[PDB]
Amino acid sequence: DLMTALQLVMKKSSAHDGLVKGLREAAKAIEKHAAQICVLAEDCDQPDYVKLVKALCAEHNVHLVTVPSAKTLGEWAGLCKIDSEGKARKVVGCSCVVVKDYGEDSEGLHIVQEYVKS
RNA sequence: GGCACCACCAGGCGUGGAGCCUGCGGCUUAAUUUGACUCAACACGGGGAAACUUACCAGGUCCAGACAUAGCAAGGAU
Ligand SMILES: [K+]
Ligand SMILES: [K+]
Ligand SMILES: [Mg+2]
Ligand SMILES: [Mg+2]
Ligand SMILES: [Mg+2]
Ligand SMILES: [Mg+2]
Repeated sequence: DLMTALQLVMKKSSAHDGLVKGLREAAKAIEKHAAQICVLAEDCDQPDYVKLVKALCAEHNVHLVTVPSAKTLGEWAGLCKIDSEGKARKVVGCSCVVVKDYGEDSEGLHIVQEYVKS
């Protein structure tokens, strides 16, 4: 009902557009004062990656959600083809999905917004 | 046996001779793009081309290769 189940709000955000995926863009999505959430994937090897993104998110004030399995981070962020119902997706691995603008369908967003508050 | 000035007769104006214009052949050319050769090809392609036309020659670009499949890929395909 929270955290993991809140991939749906980001489904709606991807539908309505607003997922600024990837670090190169993540940063830009931040400094452009348009970042709202910043799911991350601890699977990333390069420590400077996580240090730098946390530094940028600390510079502004938006949010940081951690989630494991960067492959699943690619899955949630649309970094894949829907394929069949079983979804044999050749998934691309993501490590930052800035929800610039954010899906405006609300719902779980409010609940994750609570987790966002804390 | 007929018919017809795209035949002749009686003629008129001509062309064929000259200069030039233009089309065709040939030659030359990097290419001198090419179709058409008795009437029924040859100022014909409505073709009087500076560029475009343009099909030719010498070069330079670009993809305006949908779609399907498989890969590469947000630590970036492009
Ligand atoms: K004459
Ligand atoms: K003629
Ligand atoms: Mg006569
Ligand atoms: Mg003459
Ligand atoms: Mg020309
Ligand atoms: Mg030319």
